Amino acid sequence: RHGELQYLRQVEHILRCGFKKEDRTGTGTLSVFGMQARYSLRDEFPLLTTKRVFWKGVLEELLWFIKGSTNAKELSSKGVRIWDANGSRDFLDSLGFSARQEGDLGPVYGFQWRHFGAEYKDMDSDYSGQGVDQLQKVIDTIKTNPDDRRIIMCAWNPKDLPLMALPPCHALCQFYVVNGELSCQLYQRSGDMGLGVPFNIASYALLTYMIAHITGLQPGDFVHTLGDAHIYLNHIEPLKIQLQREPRPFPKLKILRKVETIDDFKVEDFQIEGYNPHPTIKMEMAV
Amino acid sequence: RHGELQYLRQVEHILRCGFKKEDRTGTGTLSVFGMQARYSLRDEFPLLTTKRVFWKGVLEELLWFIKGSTNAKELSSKGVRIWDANGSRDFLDSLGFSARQEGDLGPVYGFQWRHFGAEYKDMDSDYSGQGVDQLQKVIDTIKTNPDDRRIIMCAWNPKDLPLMALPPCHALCQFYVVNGELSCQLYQRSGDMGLGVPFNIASYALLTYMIAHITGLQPGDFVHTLGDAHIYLNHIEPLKIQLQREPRPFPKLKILRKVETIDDFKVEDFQIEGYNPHPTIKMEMAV
Ligand SMILES: CN(C[C@H]1CNc2[nH]c(N)nc(=O)c2N1)c1ccc(C(=O)N[C@@H](CCC(=O)O)C(=O)O)cc1
Ligand SMILES: CN(C[C@H]1CNc2[nH]c(N)nc(=O)c2N1)c1ccc(C(=O)N[C@@H](CCC(=O)O)C(=O)O)cc1
Ligand SMILES: O=c1nc(NO)ccn1[C@H]1C[C@H](O)[C@@H](COP(=O)(O)O)O1
Ligand SMILES: O=c1nc(NO)ccn1[C@H]1C[C@H](O)[C@@H](COP(=O)(O)O)O1
Repeated sequence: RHGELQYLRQVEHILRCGFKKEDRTGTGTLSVFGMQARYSLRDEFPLLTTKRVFWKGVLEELLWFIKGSTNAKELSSKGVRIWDANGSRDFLDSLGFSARQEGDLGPVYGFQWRHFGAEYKDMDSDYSGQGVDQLQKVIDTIKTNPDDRRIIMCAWNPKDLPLMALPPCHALCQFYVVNGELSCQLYQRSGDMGLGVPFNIASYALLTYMIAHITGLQPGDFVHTLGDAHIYLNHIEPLKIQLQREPRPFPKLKILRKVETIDDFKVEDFQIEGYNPHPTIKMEMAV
Repeated sequence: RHGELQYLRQVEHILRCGFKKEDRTGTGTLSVFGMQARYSLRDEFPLLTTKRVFWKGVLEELLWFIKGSTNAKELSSKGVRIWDANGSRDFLDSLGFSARQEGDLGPVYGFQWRHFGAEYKDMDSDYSGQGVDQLQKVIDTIKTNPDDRRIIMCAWNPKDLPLMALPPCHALCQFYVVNGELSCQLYQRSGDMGLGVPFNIASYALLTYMIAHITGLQPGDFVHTLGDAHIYLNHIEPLKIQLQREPRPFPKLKILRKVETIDDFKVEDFQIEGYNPHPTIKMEMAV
């Protein structure tokens, strides 16, 4: 069965059985608490086909995470503005971060992934050798003890939450190895089904491909687990259109060079093959 | 429609479709990565009936968590020995904790729930006002902003892992409110289907009941999410006996007085009603 039907059944389930629920943005949602889907990574890549996904944004964002950046400007210069609103002067001031330079998202993914527990100052501070490099520790463990049931990268950092422009939606992920296959499970505390979720699925599918390549393993499964899975009210019509389209076979992901360390990946090393999505569907971002 | 069928279906799924997988204890397992079940908390309590669950241990352990204890002795004195091995002189030394008193589990659940980010010294240290009191913060947010999609309690603390006798199996949990009902999702990175999982299900169902009480809400769902869900090889025959038993209706949990703060709950304030499970099934703990 086509993996994308799981995403579609979830959207359908929220539309039929979800409850109306207010939210921080004042937009309102239809919401379900607790969902799980499994996307095979074996000779296919779960880039959704019922709408075109901004794949370039996914790849640049992840490389930006990996090099430890929490500066939206360093991502916007690549032509990816998905974090620009959250780092804007007006939104930062909206949370009391008046002394903060524009673009500074606070101690979010890049900082927690490479520097968990270090003392956060500025997005451009030097943090070399500070905190826990969870990304490299996950990589080292997969190589030396693939049976380990503790292979976790955690972005949720209660001590640092008050400094984040947006507390991470992807609280943590866990990796798992059996039969030479590398699987990943993401715990997403909050999922915008129309905008973020398709993006996030591709993001962690890519991360698994990158780490599988670095560790000499094959991609297995990506398990997507949701807390508050919601459809914003102004996404109902677009998503009702999207459910009527039929999915096309998932594209493939090719890695064009042999890479030795996670840090050496560059955009040019990746190529999506056979991606024939339905047209884009515009959906406004609740801020 | 009996909630326990979900647990029995998962055990069956691992027995049928799980993979052989080596593990830290050297026992070996049949393993599946990524599972989810939903246990209703509405006028029933998911204490499994196809074998007797050690309800006293569930209750004492949670009260021991809530008051912030990391002292296995303080639990063993109540006649609950589930953590004694992990605090034993020999197991501590097996991890290099030669200077530590017996019973000192390190910065595990109780400390992370009440003092996340504090500098751990010994089990007996005074930590009042140090670190983030995630437990009380969860309660405060549920009362003042029940729509919040960030109601999380996280025990996974990458900076403290090297000090823990056992890194937590319950990495984090999230709370959710809709329609006057309080729900909880547990992310459990590793699940011993035979021993811990039935216990753990009761534990977070109980935690949800306690918080629903102090927040003036009704219990909703407990969503149980597993990473490495496994059956130890020496639990297969015991579990195959359990799978042939048919569930009895779940008991009820009563809270016998109005309690105002999570810290004021006491063992005597709880009563399990109508619990007549099938006989106990002996299953050795892989250590
Ligand atoms: C992960 N992420 C970061 C967070 C930031 N805030 C936010 N707020 C809300 N309420 N829902 C969300 O999910 C997100 N996502 C994304 C943000 C925006 C997009 C996005 O804007 N996608 C467009 C394309 C944009 C473009 O092409 O430049 C689309 O596919 O329709 C994608 C991810
Ligand atoms: C959550 N938990 C803590 C962890 C500790 N280590 C561990 N190791 C393994 N490999 N599987 C597990 O799951 C657990 N569980 C429990 C630990 C032990 C038990 C237990 O076995 N108690 C006995 C004594 C009680 C009595 O006799 O009445 C019993 O249930 O019969 C139950 C939960
Ligand atoms: O779905 C999302 N994926 C993200 N990846 O980085 C980031 C955000 N979101 C969604 C989740 C919420 O709809 C919203 C975050 O708001 P919050 O749950 O109140 O924190 O954006
Ligand atoms: O299922 C469990 N529930 C627990 N609650 O506190 C604690 C432990 N376990 C199980 C999971 C593993 O079989 C084992 C822990 O070993 P580890 O996953 O290698 O850390 O005990």
